[PDB]
Amino acid sequence: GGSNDFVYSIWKGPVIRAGNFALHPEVVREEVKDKRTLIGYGRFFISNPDLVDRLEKGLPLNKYDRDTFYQMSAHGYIDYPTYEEALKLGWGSFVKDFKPQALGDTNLFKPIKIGNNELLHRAVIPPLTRMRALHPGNIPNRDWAVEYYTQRAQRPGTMIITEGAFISPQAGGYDNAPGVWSEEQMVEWTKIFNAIHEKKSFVWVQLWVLGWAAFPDNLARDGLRYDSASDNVFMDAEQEAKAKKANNPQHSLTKDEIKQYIKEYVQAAKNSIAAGADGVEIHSANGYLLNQFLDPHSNTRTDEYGGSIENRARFTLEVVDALVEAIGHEKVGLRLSPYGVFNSMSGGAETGIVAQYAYVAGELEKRAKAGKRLAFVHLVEPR
Ligand SMILES: Cc1cc2nc3c(=O)[nH]c(=O)nc-3n(C[C@H](O)[C@H](O)[C@H](O)COP(=O)(O)O)c2cc1C
Repeated sequence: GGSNDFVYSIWKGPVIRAGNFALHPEVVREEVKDKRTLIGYGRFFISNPDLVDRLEKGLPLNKYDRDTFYQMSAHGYIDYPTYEEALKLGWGSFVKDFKPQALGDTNLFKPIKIGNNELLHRAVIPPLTRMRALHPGNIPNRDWAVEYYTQRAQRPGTMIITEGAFISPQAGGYDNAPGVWSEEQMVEWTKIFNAIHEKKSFVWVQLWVLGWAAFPDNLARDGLRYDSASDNVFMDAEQEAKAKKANNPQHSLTKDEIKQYIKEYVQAAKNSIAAGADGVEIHSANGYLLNQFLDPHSNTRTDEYGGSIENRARFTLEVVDALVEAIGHEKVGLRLSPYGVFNSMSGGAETGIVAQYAYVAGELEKRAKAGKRLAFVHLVEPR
């Protein structure tokens, strides 16, 4: 329990903050007074393709339908209306008791350069897993994905971060999330990136590795390991049961296996940039594999990759450095969730949690002062 504000005392570059901001313009108005703060809006970008217009002008917001967040359907994906469309449908309904503020007069609508991209405003689409990829193959949805991203790219100069995308088969384990390792995948991503660019917006691929959050039975079917930092602490009882039934026990990664993941991160980043992406974001949050190394609950290792703040941060920072070298610091961002407890991370109950994340922020600032500043740090807010 606590605040992410500590990061601003350490890292001096752009910071994207996400969590419960759409219904709190009064909070946003204060936050964007800081000249390097951007705001990610998740659930309300799902439900409002023209969210940026509505934020600028202080318009009512479309309610979101959580039941279709992960359903294999166009409904709840590409059929939420723009405000003028909604008025034609007689919707004038919208979110209840919400008092909108026109935020057009604030830094939210001031231009900012992120990486190589000239953003025209600071409302960012954060990564949103929608589970509409095709199985087998983890292929971006050929029916609706281009339309979905095109709708949400509609305001010129919008930064879009894609839903988490698996860097390899071993990195995955959900059948209906997309990957970025194969040619059939990249054929569809190219179409998505083209459409976003045709709308004068920008796109960054979130690179995803599941670790203990993967489904051990899916991995077992595909001849893959069930991976984490350690082999003596498990995500939850269901996952423990699944691993036992699939005869696929959680496996503590060897140093060579870590190296192989780094190789796959580099290849996935290269694939993304080749297909037209503006950059990549490393998912080191929400209790996935990198987070499993950062967190002392999940990381009980006694080698170079656990047992101290520096050791726990080593995998995340190795991935950062490998990507910076491969594609350039201006095309790399990093996502963190210091207070998260999702997927059995520790959050603020771990007294050393701020130190762990302060260390990572400090190492990023150190690299920046030496000439290699990441495009951004993206923080999950405990809101
Ligand atoms: C349906 C859904 C899918 C999400 N998928 C991802 C994801 O793939 N990667 C990630 O880092 N965060 C993901 N998040 C977290 C969001 O990026 C973001 O932090 C959150 O939506 C912000 O809170 P808000 O919905 O109140 O704006 C997801 C959130 C939701 C609701």
